[PDB]
Amino acid sequence: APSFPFSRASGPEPPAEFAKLRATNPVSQVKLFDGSLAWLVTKHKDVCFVATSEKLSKVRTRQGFPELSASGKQAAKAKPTFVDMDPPEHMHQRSMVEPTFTPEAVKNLQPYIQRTVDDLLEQMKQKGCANGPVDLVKEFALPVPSYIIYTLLGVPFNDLEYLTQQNAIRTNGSSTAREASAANQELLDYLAILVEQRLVEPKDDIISKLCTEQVKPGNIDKSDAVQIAFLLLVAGNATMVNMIALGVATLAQHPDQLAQLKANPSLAPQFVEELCRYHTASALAIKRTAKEDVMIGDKLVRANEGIIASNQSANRDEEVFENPDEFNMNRKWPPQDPLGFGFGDHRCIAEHLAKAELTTVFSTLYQKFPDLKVAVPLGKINYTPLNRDVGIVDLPVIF
Ligand code: HEM
Repeated sequence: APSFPFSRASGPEPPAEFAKLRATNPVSQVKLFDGSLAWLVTKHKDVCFVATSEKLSKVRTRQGFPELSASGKQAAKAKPTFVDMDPPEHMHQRSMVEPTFTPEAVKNLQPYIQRTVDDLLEQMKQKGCANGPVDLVKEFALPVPSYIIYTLLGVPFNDLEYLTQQNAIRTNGSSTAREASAANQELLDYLAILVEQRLVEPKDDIISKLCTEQVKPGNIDKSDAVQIAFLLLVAGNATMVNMIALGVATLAQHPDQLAQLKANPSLAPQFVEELCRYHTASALAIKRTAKEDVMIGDKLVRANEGIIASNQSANRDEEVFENPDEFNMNRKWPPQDPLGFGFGDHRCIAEHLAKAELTTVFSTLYQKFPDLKVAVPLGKINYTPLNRDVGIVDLPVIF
């Protein structure tokens, strides 16, 4: 069995292994860092099955759970939040924070999302690029999602820049382990103060709702409120940053589609749909252990065996998505959902928010900056390391 995770074939490409597995070995065993095994599931139909089967568990205290790194094994010791829960605990906790993220809530947030994007673009414009390129990541792709989720959580405006920087340190490839861990605990300590404050004087934010609706009645404790808030911050932010950067790069890669998007910003939703399929920037989250034997395709997954269901591979499944390796914002979509946000009850809580952020970016960026260009050759883009999820570290631009 080959070692997993696999490395991407090149900066912007999926691992090469998946297409071969879909063709000849769609349910197969891989070897994890600890020498254990796990079943890797590569076809769309089977990924959806894994994501929804009640015979499979997300609880990380089950032997067989496919931890992919030493750090993941460590992390599984803590008290879980809803990301790692099964029913009925899962929705009991997730429903505490769902309201902000519903389709209707996100539609009503659109003016705020637009204003946030607009303001960050105007700052660019004012900073300019007269002395040479600026980094679209630092100036734009990072602060857009960060400012939004911090604001929704309850962070006041004057603390956004510093906290945006500190959360980036958690995941920056250049951070040492000490720097990343110190930033993690710094953010937790910060959120703990905000919970104390909002318990005394609630405001218009997610932490206040946790405090009033869950902490005060005794349904959760203050520490639980901190960890739920922290999950909402860290689960998606680095993925959002990467998706923005990858979208800009992809448009540059495919000039005629950029021309189409400038000419018609109403194409932004379908651009974003294609982006979230083609660049599956969170590919390692659909993991389970079997609670009892389960058949998947021509394989038997025995009780206490682990499963990794690749939504990245599902999103390139030729049986579902015709010409899957073509980026086509005018794609004729099938009935089956793309899986950029997962599937089933655990499907990304923030899918509607994330798509609204991305649609706002891609309907606005090239109206603001019709001459935006990546300022290095596309083949020189600095992608995330190939043994990680797809992403872009920095992206020099002019405009
Ligand atoms: C384009 C950006 C994003 C992508 C592609 C993405 C993708 C995903 C994926 C693949 C999962 C796993 C779902 C499953 O288990 O089937 C997930 C879960 C989750 N995401 Fe996102 N995410 C994004 C942005 C966000 C944002 C902005 C937030 C928070 C504000 C967020 C919060 C979460 C949470 C809390 C979960 C766990 C849900 C659960 O297990 O019940 N995500 N996301």
